[PDB]
Amino acid sequence: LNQGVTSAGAPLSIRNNRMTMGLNDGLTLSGNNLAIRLPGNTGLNIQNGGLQFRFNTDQFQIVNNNLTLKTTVFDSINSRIGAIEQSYVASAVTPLRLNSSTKVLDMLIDSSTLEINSSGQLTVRSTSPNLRYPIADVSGGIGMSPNYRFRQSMWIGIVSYSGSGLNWRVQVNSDIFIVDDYIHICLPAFDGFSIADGGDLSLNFVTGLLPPLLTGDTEPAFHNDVVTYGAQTVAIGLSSGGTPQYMSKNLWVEQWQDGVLRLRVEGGGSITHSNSKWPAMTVSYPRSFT
Amino acid sequence: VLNQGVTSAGAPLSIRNNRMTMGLNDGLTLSGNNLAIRLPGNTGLNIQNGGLQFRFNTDQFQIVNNNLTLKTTVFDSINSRIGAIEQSYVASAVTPLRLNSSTKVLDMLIDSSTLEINSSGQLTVRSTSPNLRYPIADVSGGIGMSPNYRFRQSMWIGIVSYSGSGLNWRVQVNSDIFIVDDYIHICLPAFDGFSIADGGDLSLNFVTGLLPPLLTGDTEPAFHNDVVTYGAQTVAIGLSSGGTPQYMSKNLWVEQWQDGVLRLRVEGGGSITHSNSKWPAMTVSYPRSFT
Amino acid sequence: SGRPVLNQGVTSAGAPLSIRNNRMTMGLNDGLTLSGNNLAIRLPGNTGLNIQNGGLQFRFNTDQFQIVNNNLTLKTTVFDSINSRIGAIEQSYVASAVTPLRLNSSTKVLDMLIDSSTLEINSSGQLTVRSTSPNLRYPIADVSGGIGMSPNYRFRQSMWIGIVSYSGSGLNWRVQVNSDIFIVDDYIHICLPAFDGFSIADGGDLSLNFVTGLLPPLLTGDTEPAFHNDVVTYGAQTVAIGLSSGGTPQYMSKNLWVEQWQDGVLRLRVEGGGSITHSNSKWPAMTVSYPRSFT
Ligand SMILES: CC(=O)N[C@H]1[C@H]([C@H](O)[C@H](O)CO)O[C@@](O[C@H]2[C@@H](O)[C@@H](CO)O[C@@H](O[C@H]3[C@H](O)[C@@H](O)[C@H](O)O[C@@H]3CO)[C@@H]2O)(C(=O)O)C[C@@H]1O
Ligand SMILES: CC(=O)N[C@H]1[C@H]([C@H](O)[C@H](O)CO)O[C@@](O[C@H]2[C@@H](O)[C@@H](CO)O[C@@H](O[C@H]3[C@H](O)[C@@H](O)[C@H](O)O[C@@H]3CO)[C@@H]2O)(C(=O)O)C[C@@H]1O
Ligand SMILES: CC(=O)N[C@H]1[C@H]([C@H](O)[C@H](O)CO)O[C@@](O[C@H]2[C@@H](O)[C@@H](CO)O[C@@H](O[C@H]3[C@H](O)[C@@H](O)[C@H](O)O[C@@H]3CO)[C@@H]2O)(C(=O)O)C[C@@H]1O
Repeated sequence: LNQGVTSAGAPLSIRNNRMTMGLNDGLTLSGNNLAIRLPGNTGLNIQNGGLQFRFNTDQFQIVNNNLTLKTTVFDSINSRIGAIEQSYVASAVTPLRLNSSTKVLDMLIDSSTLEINSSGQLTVRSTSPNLRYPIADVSGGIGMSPNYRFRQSMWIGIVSYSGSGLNWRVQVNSDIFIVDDYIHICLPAFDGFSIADGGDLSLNFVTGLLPPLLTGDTEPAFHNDVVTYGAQTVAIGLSSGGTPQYMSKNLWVEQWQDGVLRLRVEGGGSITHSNSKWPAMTVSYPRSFT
Repeated sequence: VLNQGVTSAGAPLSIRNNRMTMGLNDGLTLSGNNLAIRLPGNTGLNIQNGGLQFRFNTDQFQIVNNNLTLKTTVFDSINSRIGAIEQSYVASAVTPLRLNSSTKVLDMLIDSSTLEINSSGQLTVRSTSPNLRYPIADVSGGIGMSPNYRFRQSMWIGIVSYSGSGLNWRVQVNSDIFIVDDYIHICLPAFDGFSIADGGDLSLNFVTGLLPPLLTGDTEPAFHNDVVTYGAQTVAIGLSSGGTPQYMSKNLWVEQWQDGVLRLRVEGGGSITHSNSKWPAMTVSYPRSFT
Repeated sequence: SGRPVLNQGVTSAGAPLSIRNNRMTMGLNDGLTLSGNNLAIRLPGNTGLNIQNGGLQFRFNTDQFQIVNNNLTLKTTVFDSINSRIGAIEQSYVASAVTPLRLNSSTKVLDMLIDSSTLEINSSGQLTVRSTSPNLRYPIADVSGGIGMSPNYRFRQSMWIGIVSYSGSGLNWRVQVNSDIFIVDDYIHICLPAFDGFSIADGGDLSLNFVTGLLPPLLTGDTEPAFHNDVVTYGAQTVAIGLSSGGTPQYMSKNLWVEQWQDGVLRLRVEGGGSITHSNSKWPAMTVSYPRSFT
């Protein structure tokens, strides 16, 4: 006659009419009750009536009872990356050059045509103009060489007369003026001897020109052509030791040959005479150039 | 006196034929003879440190307010890389620099009339010739003075006409013509003519007789057709009736150019009765018109 | 056994077991519950915990998380998209610039420094060379857009209305003349008209006072010779002057030249050719030229 408990299955056990329960770590006594033991704080908690897992709600969420990352935890990142992607420089076209390693951007330039200003600005390399005399640099700009516009010199030499067997020479001191493309030889008045109706007066430029003027500087632009250039009247006083009679003769530049300028002197009739008084005469003609 | 004790039990305990047993669902099991929590596999749960704990990579996660939270260090590398780019990078380009945001290509806009890219990828200014106006011209590569302006020679073969006080006559002559800088020089030779008046005109007809490429217009003075007294000078003219000429000192000047005809005034110095005149060679010069 | 009270079966129990009126029960905290007749772990809601595979398991997205050494670990693939997008930018991007290229690191704006005098940005936004007027010096000048010769240098005309004064061995007098003036290249030409004067000597001076009488744009200084105030024998020529005392003129072939310009007065020398007794002089028209001073 017994209706009590005389044996028990694990985790229950009986000793001397007293029953106890064996518990592994994880299960514990809480007051009079059996409880799940959760040491420390590892995201597990007894709450809302049972065992739950706890997670930051800004970083995590539960989807089909699975722990899942909140898609927003990445938004800040993708936002910053999308900001750069939408508009940035990845490649550069010449003259632009991009070193993909040091990520430095520079530009290729021709050093003969372009340069870098002290203030880092791109400037066109200034160049001096290529000029040919009489065009020249005048106080910094493209101008006309002063030497072309006016050059003064001097000739101290021999004038020779020759006509119909009559011959004689005189020495003159003469200013020379070169102005643009003309030379002017300013012969002074002088005395000579008999002259023919027609004859030539020769200026020997082979010697007597003041340095640095040279014989070749007196060559006409028509070189050694025979011309009738600069024709004019000259009044020459003819006498035989008394009052001279003035004859109106015709004079022109006739020919330059090897540094000797020949002038023709003819016309106006003549008289018997032994001496001639010549006026100052300026003789001009276009000058040779290179 | 018998104390017979427990005779019934409530779930999860039950008694049958004097034996008590405890029923268990999955999750609860026996570890020997002790009650235990069942954790199949490896899902982050473990019995450790006295009980049930959740396990996590300590470099990626931390526990804050007993809440599983992402450790910030996890993003440190991402934040450093993006920050390194953000601090300095090109997002926009100002002209002439151009940025195509859809291809990430940076190029530059250049005017192809003044600039270009050479064979070595360098930016170079186009070579350009100076813009020059005659008589300034290119002389052997440089900016110089046109040789043609400095000296040009031609020739006129034509008629000089005298006119004075009902006297008229003509003489065919040839004459070299020299144009030098802004002057023209017409080099007439000596010639014989007929009776002249005390005062009168000598006219050169340039409408014909000029040697190509010279044209009539090239003989126009810089003062055009105004009446002037230019290049006044003395000319001795021999007058006679067949005998020995008597030379009159007359006064000659350029008076007017009209329709290709250059008129020279010739007057002064007196006159005598005569039928013939011996004219000296005369050079006529004046500043010449230009464009 | 003299024991006054005999215990049979189970008469007491340790917590969590308890006995009331011969019934044994189990006390349970939240987290433990009854599923039918069985003890069960209670998992309220859905928080990643589940009874499955025979026990208590934790559930996680298998694309985002993984288990290493029974630890919850972030699956490395979840940052792959981010690491590639960033890396793509890294391999090639402009971080810095070298002058004249200029990058504002704070606005992400790239531009280029240029000289405003030698370079410009045209209408179509291109970089173009600034068209610049060449540095010229008169008489070289701009002529309809090209480097040319100033028309003013090539030919300029005016007039002098003034006094010509004769002086010579006591004989002196003056006459008013209107004279065209032409300046051509580096020369000045004074075109004196014919005029009448009084007694002249064998040698004498004819002076032109340019201090007054010049018509603008000409000024006195414009008549200075290129040889300044040197005494010269320039442009020497023959001039026939008619001498008389009321009757028939006798024409003397005299010799005239430009001799000296001083303080705006151009002095011409007139000598030679003999002379006679006379009270009147009939001068011809005479053009006087010389090279002109410049700057
Ligand atoms: C996630 C968590 O909170 N874990 C706790 C656990 C769980 O709450 C428990 O395992 C669920 O069954 O408990 C831990 O022990 C604490 C717990 O027993 C409570 C119960 O009241 O007492 C805490 O300290 C008490 C202490 O008993 C008193 O003497 C003291 O005067 O007051 C304290 C509280 O103010 C226990 O420490 C555990 O280790 O299992 C603590 C975990 O953090
Ligand atoms: C995270 C982890 O380590 N999971 C283990 C678990 C847990 O450690 C365990 O549930 C905590 O209580 O153990 C696992 O292996 C056990 C499992 O096969 C059970 C099934 O009943 O048997 C266990 O051996 C027991 C056995 O059941 C008893 O008869 C014996 O008297 O005691 C043994 C020791 O407790 C295994 O250890 C599991 O699957 O639950 C393996 C997981 O990896
Ligand atoms: C993570 C999870 O699944 N949580 C469940 C839990 C766990 O399954 C359980 O605690 C583990 O032991 O169960 C919850 O209760 C549900 C559970 O008891 C089932 C058992 O079959 O019944 C559900 O009630 C339903 C029932 O299924 C229907 O037959 C009935 O007609 O309607 C009821 C609902 O009105 C329980 O909801 C729990 O809260 O512990 C539910 C969790 O979501």
